[PDB]
Amino acid sequence: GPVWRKHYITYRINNYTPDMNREDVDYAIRKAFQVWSNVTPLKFSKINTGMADILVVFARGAHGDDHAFDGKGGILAHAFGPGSGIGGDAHFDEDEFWTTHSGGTNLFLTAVHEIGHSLGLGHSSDPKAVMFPTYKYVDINTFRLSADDIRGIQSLYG
Ligand SMILES: [Ca+2]
Ligand SMILES: [Ca+2]
Ligand SMILES: [Ca+2]
Ligand SMILES: [Zn+2]
Ligand SMILES: [Zn+2]
Repeated sequence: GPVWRKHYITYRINNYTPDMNREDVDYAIRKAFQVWSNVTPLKFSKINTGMADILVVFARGAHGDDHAFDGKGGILAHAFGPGSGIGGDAHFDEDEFWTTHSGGTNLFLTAVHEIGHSLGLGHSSDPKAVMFPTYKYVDINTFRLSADDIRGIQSLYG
């Protein structure tokens, strides 16, 4: 599968969910990128204008790709693997209620998973792994990447 062939990667937050404080969206997304830069040679920088590698979008229903959202529940988000244009982009379903905590759907935890896809990871069959296909809340303040996820990403980078 495709991988980024460079170490400096940019992201841009296209728009913000009204579910959360602006600064909390920024922080959740920043921390999610950090999870992966911790275990690879990758560096992530937020840009406010122009073409980023990874565009972060909040949208509902049909939103201009082959991955229409399905209302509250079900599919929470999706992302494209490394590549030009839409490649790398991560989309979050606005019909979910995004939060900083255990209520609603945790943005940070969801973003860690989707960014995994943005970097070229597939799914894991291990329920402990963040790349498990289905969402589950774990304490965000003590979150640690599982051994399986580390193995997965280190097969692609570093
Ligand atoms: Ca949904
Ligand atoms: Ca892109
Ligand atoms: Ca929402
Ligand atoms: Zn989409
Ligand atoms: Zn997934």
